[PDB]
Amino acid sequence: MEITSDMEEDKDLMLKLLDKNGFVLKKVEIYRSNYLAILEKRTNGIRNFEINNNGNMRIFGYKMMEHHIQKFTDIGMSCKIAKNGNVYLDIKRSAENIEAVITVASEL
Repeated sequence: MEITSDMEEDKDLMLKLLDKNGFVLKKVEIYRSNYLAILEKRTNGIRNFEINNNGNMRIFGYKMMEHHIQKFTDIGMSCKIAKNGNVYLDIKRSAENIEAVITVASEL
């Protein structure tokens, strides 16, 4: 795996905020050099929060509510809804964005 120091720092912040807001994690994986925080208790369609080596923080979900998606795009996240209903929300990694993203996910 090729995990950078920035990724570790970003993942640490992500985990800190996920714990703060009561998101229960089954585990965190390092897969294809990406960090995946896998939710044990899926909420509002969200399956995992990710810190990817491509520079983005991503939310992987399934059949999320449109008005929920709107709150994420409202803070700068890009969104792609697949034919199967899977939703991919992306935004560039930064302390500010990680904080903003988790805050929104917590107020859903």
